[PDB]
Amino acid sequence: PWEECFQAAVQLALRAGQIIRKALTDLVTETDHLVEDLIISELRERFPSHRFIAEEAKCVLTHSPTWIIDPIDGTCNFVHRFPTVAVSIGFAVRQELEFGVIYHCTEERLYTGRRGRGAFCNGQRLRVSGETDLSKALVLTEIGPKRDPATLKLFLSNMERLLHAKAHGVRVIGSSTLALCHLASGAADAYYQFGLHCWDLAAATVIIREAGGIVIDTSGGPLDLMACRVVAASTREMAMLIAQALQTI
Amino acid sequence: PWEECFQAAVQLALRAGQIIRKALTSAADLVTETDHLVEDLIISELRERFPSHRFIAEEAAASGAKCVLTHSPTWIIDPIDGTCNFVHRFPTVAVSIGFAVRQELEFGVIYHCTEERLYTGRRGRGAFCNGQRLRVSGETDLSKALVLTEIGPKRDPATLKLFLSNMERLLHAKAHGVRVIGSSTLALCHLASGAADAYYQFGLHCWDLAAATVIIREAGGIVIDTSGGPLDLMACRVVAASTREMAMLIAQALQTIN
Repeated sequence: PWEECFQAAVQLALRAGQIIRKALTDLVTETDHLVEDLIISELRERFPSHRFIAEEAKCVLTHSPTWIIDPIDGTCNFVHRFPTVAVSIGFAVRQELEFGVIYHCTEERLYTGRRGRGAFCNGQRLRVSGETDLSKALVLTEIGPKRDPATLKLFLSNMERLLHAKAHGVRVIGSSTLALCHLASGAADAYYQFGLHCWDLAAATVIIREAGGIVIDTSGGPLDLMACRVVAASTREMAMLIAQALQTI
Repeated sequence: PWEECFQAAVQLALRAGQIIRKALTSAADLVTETDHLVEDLIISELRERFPSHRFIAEEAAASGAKCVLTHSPTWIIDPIDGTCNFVHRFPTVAVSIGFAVRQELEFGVIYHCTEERLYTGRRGRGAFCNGQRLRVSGETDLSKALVLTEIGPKRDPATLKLFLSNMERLLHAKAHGVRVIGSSTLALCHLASGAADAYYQFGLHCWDLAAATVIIREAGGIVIDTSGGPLDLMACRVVAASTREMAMLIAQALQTIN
């Protein structure tokens, strides 16, 4: 539940970070297998008692020390060579998130956060924007990798309401973890999405909160990992305003 | 005309890239300052070195309506593309300098400020990025298509419901993905590099697509009008794919303002 395993996450984040980096050079998904295997394998060895949740009834979090990982977030980008793919390694214990280590492979940024001990990216300490005016917010969001008839109106409509509140703008970059990190750094003021598995927000959650940001459920309430839905923002006013326009549908 | 001018294009994209990159370290106060500095820094030097050249920029168009490309040597400029990103320190802003002659796009030069990516294109001389020669993906199935689009700066049921409908139409086809990064120039350089397959937008100033057009073309891709016909700088709209099929498949999806 601390340091010894946190430094384990950083290097592993780095090793995998190095593995897909020179590999990013339609199923190169073997890279997914090489980086996960390599990470879950070295962590299972060094910490046998620990549990593991990751893109293997899914995000059932116990109270025992567990690891939530995403071998390579931004796989659709990776395919097309579109520079935005990360590695997420989140760590829980007592059924709460302890720390997070996201890694931007291309641009080489090591976003990391730890419960109580602040958030950081390659040295510089992170701190969210603090925006509260929806009309000044840069909102990031993703689209379910799953494409079926009506799971659409939740994208086009959500985007619709949010878009009229006078959002200064809207992004979609093909990577929830990285989008979440833009939130922690301050480059964005909010994020929302339906359909992101927990291994995408476990790491990013400790990071954002350790930078002053908040992470709740799409419905104004608290974050629920088993939900596959989240709404994080710079401030509470912002966050609530987001869950507002947001349609639980 | 072409050598002295192109190298001038580079020097300035760069210098400006430089003065902007530093700036990314308050309100929308400073962006406007930088936009004016960069703009005045770029324009005043070219007008001095080439006192006969014409300009298609944001700060000329004061003439009401604009983007009228004559036959004389003209510079299409965008001192800062991605100013909203600039405001929020979202790492995606560019400087763009296009050059036309005989009413044709001669060379493009777009600089990715933060990522230090310097894109250039020259009629018949190939497209590049930091030395690396560029080439489009050549993907042809809208189902494996990574598509890019941007929403204009304006917000009104008009230009809004349109964006959504087009988005809907594009998602209606099995488009493998959609990206919106807050930069049409950079969105376009990705199409030219192979990192994306298509792009489309209604309401984009012509200075945001002059340089970018030479580049996508010189890389192997095609840039056409939203209706599927020939590109029209006066239309403020576009479709750009890696293949003519991809291109028509996009225009096929969307239609126009009404």
